[PDB]
Amino acid sequence: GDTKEQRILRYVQQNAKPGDPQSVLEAIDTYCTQKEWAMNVGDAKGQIMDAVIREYSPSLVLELGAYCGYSAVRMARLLQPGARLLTMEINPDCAAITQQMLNFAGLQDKVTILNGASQDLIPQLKKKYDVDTLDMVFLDHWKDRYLPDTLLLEECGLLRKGTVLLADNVIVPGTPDFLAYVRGSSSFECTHYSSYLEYMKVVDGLEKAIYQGPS
Ligand SMILES: Cc1nc(C)c(-c2cc(C(C)(C)c3ccccc3)n[nH]2)s1
Ligand SMILES: [Cl-]
Ligand code: NA
Repeated sequence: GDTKEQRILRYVQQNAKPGDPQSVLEAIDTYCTQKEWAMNVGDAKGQIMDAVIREYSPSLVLELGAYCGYSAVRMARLLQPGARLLTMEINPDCAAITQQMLNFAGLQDKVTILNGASQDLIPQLKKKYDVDTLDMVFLDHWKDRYLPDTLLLEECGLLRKGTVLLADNVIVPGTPDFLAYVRGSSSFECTHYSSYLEYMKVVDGLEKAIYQGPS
């Protein structure tokens, strides 16, 4: 049958313009509002994501949790030429949706999709994907994995001083221990950004944590 994710791709291909990442974002935002999917990203968190990318102008971005490719499109559209986005997706069929989504948008070149679990792929980045350090990390995958994958990104030495970690949904459904760690650690300087979830009528937020070097 035709899945929820395929319906989303299908709508984009009908109503967006190929090679125009912004129209892809509008179309997705428009569909999610029409079908009322509680998809965490909208213009609220989108503006903050855009701002974060603009301020720090990352050469290399790691995303955890590609899903349909909304976040990847939004971020990659602001990347400089020669900059890269690496997005990790554990679900093969989502990975394929994301691919097609990035390809429609004309961003297939900037973005590399890796299928597998974060804790398996992260330790391969330096050797297999010629990564030195990362400039930015967007966490949007399984919430119980935020804290262990942050610690794994430290252990592996993928963070340098000034590397930005940006984590969505830290309040809803919540990543309480992840927060406590980065806010408590001197290795991270932290800022909280608020986003009201108007479908659920409750406050959520993003956490931005800038790695300071090791303790
Ligand atoms: C240990 C993990 N590594 C990665 C890269 C993970 C991941 C999570 C996700 C979403 C789409 C959010 C997901 C996937 C399946 C069920 C629910 C939600 N995609 N990728 S989980
Ligand atoms: Cl998505
Ligand atoms: Na801190």
